Amino acid sequence: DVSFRLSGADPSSYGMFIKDLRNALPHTEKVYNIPLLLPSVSGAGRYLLMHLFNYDGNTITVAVDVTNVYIMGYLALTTSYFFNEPAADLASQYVFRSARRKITLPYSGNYERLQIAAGKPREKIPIGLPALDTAISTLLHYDSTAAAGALLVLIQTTAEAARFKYIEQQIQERAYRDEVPSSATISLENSWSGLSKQIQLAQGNNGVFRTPTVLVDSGGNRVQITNVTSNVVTSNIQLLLNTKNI
Ligand SMILES: *[C@@H]1O[C@H](CO)[C@@H](O[C@@H]2O[C@H](CO)[C@@H](O)[C@H](O)[C@H]2NC(C)=O)[C@H](O)[C@H]1NC(C)=O
Ligand SMILES: O[C@@H]1[C@H](O)[C@H](O)CO[C@H]1O
Repeated sequence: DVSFRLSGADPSSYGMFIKDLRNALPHTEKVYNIPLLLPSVSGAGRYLLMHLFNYDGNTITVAVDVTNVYIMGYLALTTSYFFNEPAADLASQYVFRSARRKITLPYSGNYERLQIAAGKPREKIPIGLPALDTAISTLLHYDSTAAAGALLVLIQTTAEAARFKYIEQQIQERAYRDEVPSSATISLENSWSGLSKQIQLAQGNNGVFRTPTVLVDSGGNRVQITNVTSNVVTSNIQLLLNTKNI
């Protein structure tokens, strides 16, 4: 399992958490020195448990599928909650089975359905360590509309930061003051599967993407990533989605 406490959190302890989260994900190979997540894991071992504690010390446990870093559901006190999607229903066969009751959220876990549920795109929802403390708190008691925005904060501040060093840094910059994600952050999130695929296709193709990936950079400008020598590949991405899952 991995854990993160908001009480006394700072950029250093958040970075220790994101490092523990990356290191908990199994891999057998690296591709261009980036860990390649597994095609598949059977049974309970598919799910990592992330114990998150709000500033008051209240806790939820979040289940994350280790092949794709997708959050499947969470336990808060004696109730489990899962997204309304078959991968999550599958996860509910393995994790939090000792919950006294199980609620299926009224949406799946993808960004488009979550933003519809929340009533706002994630361009407009501040993220940071304080937003994550709020998100944990929100999830402690069921409210499906509030939970969709809490989950948009939770996914970005845990999974997306694990995938991209730039997003980990953005959150560290927001340790004591939330701010909406930069356009670059949103771009990276939206590009993780595409980048993961092109980095794998570049093995076999002399380091060159079969298809260029368009990203927004730190200055707000749209740029084309065409091969492994790009800073996004050498310095930023930390985990690749296996092409078997794309
Ligand atoms: C591989 O990617 C690099 C970019 O990371 C390409 O070089 C850049 O692209 C043009 C010049 O052709 C300029 O806009 C950039 O400033 C270049 N940057 C650097 C650091 O060289 C390069 O052309 C690509 N190579 C292949 C074979 O696609
Ligand atoms: O399917 C994707 C994954 O859950 C991502 O990590 C967050 O949002 C969804 O669109």
